[PDB]
Amino acid sequence: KVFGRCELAAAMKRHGLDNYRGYSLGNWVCAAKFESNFNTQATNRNTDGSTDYGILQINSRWWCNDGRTPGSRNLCNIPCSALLSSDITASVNCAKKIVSDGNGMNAWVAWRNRCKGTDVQAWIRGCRL
Ligand SMILES: [Cl-]
Ligand SMILES: [Cl-]
Ligand SMILES: [Cl-]
Ligand SMILES: [Cl-]
Ligand code: NA
Ligand SMILES: [Rh+3]
Ligand SMILES: [Rh+3]
Ligand SMILES: [Rh+3]
Ligand SMILES: [Rh+3]
Repeated sequence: KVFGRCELAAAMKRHGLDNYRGYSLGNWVCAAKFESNFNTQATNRNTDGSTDYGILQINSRWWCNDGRTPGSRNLCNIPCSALLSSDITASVNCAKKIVSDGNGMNAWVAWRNRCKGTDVQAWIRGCRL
């Protein structure tokens, strides 16, 4: 499913991400835009053979099982395919664990390079929230 910007903002809010670990909703929306362009089916292979899945590009090296990432963990206790669903529950719940890891949203390199320090509130401008 490809979300609209305000649709995703709404879904993220409903699932408790607005100011989760201190990150305002616009941070999460900005991260989603640059990680997946709001496409739940997004996948990208990493150089090390791990794969990133879903709206927030969660990595199989630590967070989900895809059966093809040697030596990896599955810390969200889910198949990586769960991260591709039109229902963002699995992605959000896993994101909450990631962001709680110690390094906040720096875990998402595109967040650090493209969202961090910017006017992230623009990402939720005009949404009925
Ligand atoms: Cl957009
Ligand atoms: Cl914001
Ligand atoms: Cl594996
Ligand atoms: Cl933080
Ligand atoms: Na894994
Ligand atoms: Rh929904
Ligand atoms: Rh808010
Ligand atoms: Rh890499
Ligand atoms: Rh399995």
